[PDB]
Amino acid sequence: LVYSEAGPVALWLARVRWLVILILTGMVTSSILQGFESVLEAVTALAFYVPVLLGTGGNTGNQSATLIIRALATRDLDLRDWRRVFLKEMGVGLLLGLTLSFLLVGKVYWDGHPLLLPVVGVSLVLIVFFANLVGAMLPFLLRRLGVDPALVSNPLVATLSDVTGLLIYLSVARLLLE
Amino acid sequence: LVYSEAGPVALWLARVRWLVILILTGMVTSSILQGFESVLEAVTALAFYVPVLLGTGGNTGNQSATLIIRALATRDLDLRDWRRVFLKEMGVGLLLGLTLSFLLVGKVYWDGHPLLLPVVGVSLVLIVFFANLVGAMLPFLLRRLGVDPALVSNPLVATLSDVTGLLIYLSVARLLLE
Ligand SMILES: CCCCCCCC/C=C/CCCCCCCC(=O)OC[C@H](O)CO
Ligand SMILES: CCCCCCCC/C=C\CCCCCCCC(=O)OC[C@H](O)CO
Ligand SMILES: [Ca+2]
Ligand SMILES: [Ca+2]
Ligand SMILES: [Ca+2]
Ligand SMILES: [Ca+2]
Repeated sequence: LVYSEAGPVALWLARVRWLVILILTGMVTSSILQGFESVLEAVTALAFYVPVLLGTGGNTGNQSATLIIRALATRDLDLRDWRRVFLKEMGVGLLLGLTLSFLLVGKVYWDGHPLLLPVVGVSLVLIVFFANLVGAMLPFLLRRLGVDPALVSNPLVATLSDVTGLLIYLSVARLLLE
Repeated sequence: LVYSEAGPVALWLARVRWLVILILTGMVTSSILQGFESVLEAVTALAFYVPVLLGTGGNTGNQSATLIIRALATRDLDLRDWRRVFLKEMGVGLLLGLTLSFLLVGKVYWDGHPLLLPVVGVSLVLIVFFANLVGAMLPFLLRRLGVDPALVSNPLVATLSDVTGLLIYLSVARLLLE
């Protein structure tokens, strides 16, 4: 509760379960990556861009969730507006996806991996598009369920976007490279 | 400003630069992975655990910062309390590191990469330990610096923990595997 009067063991016991749920969920990514071992081995450069893609997804979603949590608190939006938020946000995500995808493809050209120009460009557009929706809809789901985002919203978006982020990336990679 | 009366283009134009700043910073991770291409080549399974390790780092650090941002706002702590938070938090981080390390090491055994058991296990302890300190100190650093931690920290911790997290993991990889 009160940090100034909490000891190491006390803080450890207060924080541990939430991180443990997050890592147990987090391990699924390693299972997904093992299933794509052949493309990873065939083209080593595929591994180079996993953090940037997943990270850009998580940034997009947490920016998205932060706006929605704000609009819900100020009663600017209500829970019935999730149909409207969804339809508008898939426009914003397309725009953000193409924009950021343009930058990252330029980095792949600089690195000189022509086989990965379509793989990365397609993936980030889809990753940003989908991570944007996940961020926008979590505040609605949590509020409908009596949960306050502060502790929960940010790592939930990050972990969701990592799994859906890999699933998109390696699938596009398996398709275009094999 | 107000989400309900902003259109897709307005929403994109208002969000784009911050995401663009984040991805240009994020590209450093790909350069780092390229500098370790040989260790990536030596053991394909190394790539399998990059999202989990970096993801667990970001979770730990953002949990830590949220606690500190709370204590500073409710003024249980002020900016001068930073040495004690540091000394206390390196106890909490060690405990959190050993705990999550035990879980992730168990997953590496399940995946059947005995050769990677010490590399991953050691790396997660270091990643959790340092990311926990980073989270606790940014609210102190940001406030002393005329920045409000609340608005920026969450993607800030995520990007720091990805770079430092990659640097720890791959370095441990050459030391034990090369
Ligand atoms: C003490 C340590 C406990 C942690 C150890 C966890 C064991 C694996 C389960 C992971 C659940 C989440 C990820 C989904 C798991 C997919 C399982 C898998 O990898 O199956 C491949 C296997 O080699 C075919 O027999
Ligand atoms: C595209 C299929 C969408 C359905 C998939 C659901 C899974 C989560 C996704 C969005 C909902 C987020 C949860 C928000 C809870 C909303 C409450 C609701 O349904 O509101 C409409 C209105 O109130 C009734 O009259
Ligand atoms: Ca290879
Ligand atoms: Ca992340
Ligand atoms: Ca190889
Ligand atoms: Ca070679």
